[PDB]
Amino acid sequence: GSMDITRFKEDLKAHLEEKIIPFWQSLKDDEFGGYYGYMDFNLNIDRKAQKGCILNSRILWFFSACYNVLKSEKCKEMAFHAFEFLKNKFWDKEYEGLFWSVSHKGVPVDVTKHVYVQAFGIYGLSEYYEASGDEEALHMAKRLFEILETKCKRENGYTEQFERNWQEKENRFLSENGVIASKTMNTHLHVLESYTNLYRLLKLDDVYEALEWIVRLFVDKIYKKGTGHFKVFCDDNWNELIKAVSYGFDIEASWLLDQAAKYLKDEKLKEEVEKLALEVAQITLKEAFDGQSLINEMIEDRIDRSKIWWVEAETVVGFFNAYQKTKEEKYLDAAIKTWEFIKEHLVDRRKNSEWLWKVNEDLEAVNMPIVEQWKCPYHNGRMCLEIIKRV
Ligand SMILES: O=C[C@@H](O)[C@@H](O)[C@H](O)[C@H](O)CO
Ligand SMILES: OC[C@H]1O[C@@H](O)[C@@H](O)[C@@H](O)[C@@H]1O
Repeated sequence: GSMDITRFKEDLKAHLEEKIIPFWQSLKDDEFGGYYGYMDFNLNIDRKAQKGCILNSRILWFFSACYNVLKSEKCKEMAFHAFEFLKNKFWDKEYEGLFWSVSHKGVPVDVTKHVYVQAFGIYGLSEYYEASGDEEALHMAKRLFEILETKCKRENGYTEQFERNWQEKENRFLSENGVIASKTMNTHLHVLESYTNLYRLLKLDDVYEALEWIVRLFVDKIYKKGTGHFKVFCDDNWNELIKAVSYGFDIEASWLLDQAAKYLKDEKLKEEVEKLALEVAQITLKEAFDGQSLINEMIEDRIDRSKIWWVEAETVVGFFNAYQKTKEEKYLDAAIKTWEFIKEHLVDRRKNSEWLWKVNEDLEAVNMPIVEQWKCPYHNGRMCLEIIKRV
């Protein structure tokens, strides 16, 4: 820590409190429950938009973590509102687990069960349990864990997509050329993340074993040894469908794996994981940090130098984490300058807005929604919360 790091945290706390929190408070749907599901680039909310379960759970996580860190009573009420919509509309009373999507009124639109959705449910419900003490939220998280472990897990990871009644299906995520990816970095990273939070709160043996198991899967199958990159979209045997590098996923997995490593009881694996996380952060700085911000991805030989909101948020956390473990100032410098880029190019200058989805290579804003099933307060809100907690 120093004077720059302290002012850094203060700046992120003010941004979260004066920009992020009140923006997402304005998305609260008091007519039907939950949160409005879409806001276009011109800041027009579509109150009738379908509501994604992942978005609701990320909002639940965000407001819960805000209460847990800042003790804001309004944030706890905002989390309650999202918990109520999860409980009443996304949770399947008959077969259990969480639907994929519902209408703005809460009518089930896509009742299939995806591990990606269940994991985010565990993440938000456990966070909300810490904030509220609600035993029903704790029950749902535990049941989601047992379902994942007893119905969805396989020898080499999770089957990712299921019918409503948990009969397995082929996956819904597709490679760039339309081949089904039976194994995705996406799903398994958020299983890891949700299990870390669950174990941190519960400290249960069964949960520890599943956490260690998923950490090992990342070390043994998903990580591309010696490259600093993880596989993104795979067949059922963790063979890449395409040579693809997501620098955003790399740097996020870097600090998430580092985080889980703190709980590991096998000291060899723990040293392994901490070395992996730093190898990834080192490669990421060298290959994807342009001196200003992080580029997006490389698909085969095509580089996308767009600046995506969640990539830069995770870059700030990942590089700050790398700085904390090494004390090498190149990482701290990179994290702060990425924050300075976000402030100048991704924080919307129009009133009553939040963060732009992306700017292109030429730093031009691109027409993309401000709120969508995949654009949430989770990444950028967690960026602020992490720095607040770490400094
Ligand atoms: O398609 C993109 C998303 O499903 C995620 O892959 C992405 O990393 C962020 O989570 C955006 O929400
Ligand atoms: O690769 C296809 C296979 O991938 C698995 O993970 C499951 O989704 C199976 O239902 C499917 O047959």
